[PDB]
Amino acid sequence: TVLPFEAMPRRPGNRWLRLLQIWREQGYEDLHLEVHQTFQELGPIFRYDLGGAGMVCVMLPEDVEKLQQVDSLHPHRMSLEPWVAYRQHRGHKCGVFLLNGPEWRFNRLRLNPEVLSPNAVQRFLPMVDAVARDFSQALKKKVLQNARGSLTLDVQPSIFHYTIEASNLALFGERLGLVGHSPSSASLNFLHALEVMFKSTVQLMFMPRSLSRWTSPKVWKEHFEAWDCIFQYGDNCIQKIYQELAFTSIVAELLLNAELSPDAIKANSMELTAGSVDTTVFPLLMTLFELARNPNVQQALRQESLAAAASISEHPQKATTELPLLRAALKETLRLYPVGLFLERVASSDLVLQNYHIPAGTLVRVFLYSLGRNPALFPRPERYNPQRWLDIRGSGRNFYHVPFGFGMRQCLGRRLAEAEMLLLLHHVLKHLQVETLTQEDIKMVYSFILRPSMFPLLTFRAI
Ligand code: HEM
Ligand SMILES: N#Cc1ccc([C@@H]2CCCc3cncn32)cc1
Repeated sequence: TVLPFEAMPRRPGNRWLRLLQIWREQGYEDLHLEVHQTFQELGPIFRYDLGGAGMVCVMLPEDVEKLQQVDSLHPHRMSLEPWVAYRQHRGHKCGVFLLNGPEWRFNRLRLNPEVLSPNAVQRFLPMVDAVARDFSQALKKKVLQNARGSLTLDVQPSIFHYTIEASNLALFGERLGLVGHSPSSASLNFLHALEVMFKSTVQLMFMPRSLSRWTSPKVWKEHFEAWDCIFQYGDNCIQKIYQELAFTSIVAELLLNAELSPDAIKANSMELTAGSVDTTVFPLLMTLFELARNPNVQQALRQESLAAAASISEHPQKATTELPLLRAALKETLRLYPVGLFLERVASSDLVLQNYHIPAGTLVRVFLYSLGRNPALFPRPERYNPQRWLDIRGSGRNFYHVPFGFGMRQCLGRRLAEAEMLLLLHHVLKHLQVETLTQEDIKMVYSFILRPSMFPLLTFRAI
């Protein structure tokens, strides 16, 4: 009863013209919408032919489960060519984000204890809480410096600085000063290189290195120069940490472990640094936006955080356990606005998705934008209702929330990202109320990650 792979519904359109249409623009900003529309038309599975190959698109938790069942010991995710190109050119190692096969697993097993283990989280969470406190106090100060105790501003830069500040402190044990009003020029240079590296990544990742090296030599120059600044900052930090180990951070533990070479430690530390760029910031912004649009949800989160403020202050780690509604609020935000638009696996072995045979080597992509909007799973999917997550009780409900991926290749920074998001929202919601003038949905664009095209100004008010 299993249908052949070739009988799978195909998305209409010309696979070759569409690829040229992508190169015409160095982007595919409406990917989430165009895929979402196709699901509505053809069902929960279809093939998207693009150029010489394509992708099988799915959106159901049961498909995620079947994908994790055929996860080999080395789950295969396509490497990001422009990033790999820089490593080979300069002679750097590739980290877990870019690696595949045995070398990935070798690196992964020697990183999990220092990045994901409960002991690791116990270590750096008080560090993140400190940075979150600085942000909230600085913001609360600006609000009260105002005439009416109310401030309207663009919070994306400051929140983005927070995520970089907190992550860099956990990774290298150094404060960049980005939450302060006057950071050093070195810190600003580093931050600019990160932004340029991400920008140039989008410009290059949609065509082969063979071609893009002709059509855009200056983009590659910007990309490698940005990476040079990043790896230069990483070399300095790792060297400094190493010297001081002969007389507290994630890299220090990795150096003490001595399981990975200094080059491998650096490679993974740069991909962890890159991992906090244009990721954690956006769920934070979209949560604030939705809390401004749903005052009752915001007030419920404030009562929760105010009730647990004392214990959290004594033990910051309690923010990850004693704030269940805030955790649900993050699930609801990521349900509607997943950072990673899709999860990607190259089928290591044959499998069956939606009664269709999937040959080994097929590129399968789970589109979370469509997964989270399935009404049969999230009734009234357009509604921002964090309470739904305390009530879900399906047998396979652990696959309803996979914004960080699944299996052994799941986001290595998940615990760090969750800590950063929870601690910031907790400390902000304690003393401040967020409001928005516009109540309409804002547009998202797919540019490597899913982000708002133009996040609006928000108004903060003291209680
Ligand atoms: C809301 C925030 C974030 C989301 C939604 C997110 C999402 C993801 C997803 C979907 C993957 C692919 C997992 C898979 O293929 O199964 C991934 C991988 C990864 N993420 Fe994140 N990420 C976030 C933040 C971060 C942060 C802050 C860091 C580092 C400080 C980070 C580091 C990594 C790394 C190193 C990998 C590669 C893991 C591997 O391939 O073994 N991420 N992330
Ligand atoms: N598949 C996939 C996939 C898509 C985007 C991302 C993003 C972007 C690159 C670095 C990063 C760290 N954490 C999340 N990300 C990660 C994975």
